Amino acid sequence: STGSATTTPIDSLDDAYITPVQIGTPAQTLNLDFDTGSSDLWVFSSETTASEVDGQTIYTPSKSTTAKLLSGATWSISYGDGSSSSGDVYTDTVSVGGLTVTGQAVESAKKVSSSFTEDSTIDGLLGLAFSTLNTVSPTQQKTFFDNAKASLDSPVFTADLGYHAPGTYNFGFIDTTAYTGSITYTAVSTKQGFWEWTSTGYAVGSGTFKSTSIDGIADTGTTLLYLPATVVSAYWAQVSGAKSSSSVGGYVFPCSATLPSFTFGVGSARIVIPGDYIDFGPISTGSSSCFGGIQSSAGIGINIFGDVALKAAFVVFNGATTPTLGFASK
Repeated sequence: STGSATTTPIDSLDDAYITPVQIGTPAQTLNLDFDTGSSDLWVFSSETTASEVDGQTIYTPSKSTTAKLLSGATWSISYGDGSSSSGDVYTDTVSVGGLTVTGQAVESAKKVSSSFTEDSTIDGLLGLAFSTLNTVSPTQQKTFFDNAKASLDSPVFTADLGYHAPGTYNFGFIDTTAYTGSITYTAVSTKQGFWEWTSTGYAVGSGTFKSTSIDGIADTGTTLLYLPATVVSAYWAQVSGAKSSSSVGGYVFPCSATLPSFTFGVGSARIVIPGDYIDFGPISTGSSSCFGGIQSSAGIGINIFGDVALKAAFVVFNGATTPTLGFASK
């Protein structure tokens, strides 16, 4: 089997991407944030504290003839940005872009933190990291990908995120019309539960490539590109007026600037992030100070190849017995 679903930016800045997901019988369609940095499929629901729901579409398990309470199961998750959610668990039928999993753990939110409430466009998350990170207790649950794996034509999914435009998540096949040149594959460590790999280095604009190992994760659920402070300083030094602002919480730059590109290495290959991808607009409405799309990972404890990086490539998440990552230009 295969599946193919369009993923759409939630706003003009590509702050995140939502993908429609069918849950239950008859189908209830919710727009979920596909997150290769976590491993829980959770949704706003009829159980979510009413004051914490503000415009989201909810899953109502009592209206699904295929929903079953997973007795005794609870979940609770905290994300890198400090957001969180928790609740109980159902199993139900879940379909993505024509690909159907029966008995998928659907984690029903009883509580969500303010950042989730305040984002009316995201109805929940669909985790695509390794199932070892799944938070369901006392019986850990499998991701949608993990559950679908055996049935897929090939045990892979691909992320093709757009810049200021829709893109595609495919399951079970590689669309050879979706990228240019060849796909370069690189090793993955699953030891932290992430799609963790090592970039071979970087360049700033038309500058010479610096060969240096950068360990990090491929994370579709993170907006920006988070890299070591040395690398990030080297980038923003090429932007007149750019500075790191403690008060804003990162590098800012004059909105009148033309940003240079940023290249990262995948083995011997090179992915080029155009300068415009690194512009996340005024820090506050009407400001002439703009927020940068490349930020320091210092104090995160890991480097994160988030959407800013991933949207510059066609990315293969290879879930073979030894997982790997593939990157192509597009």
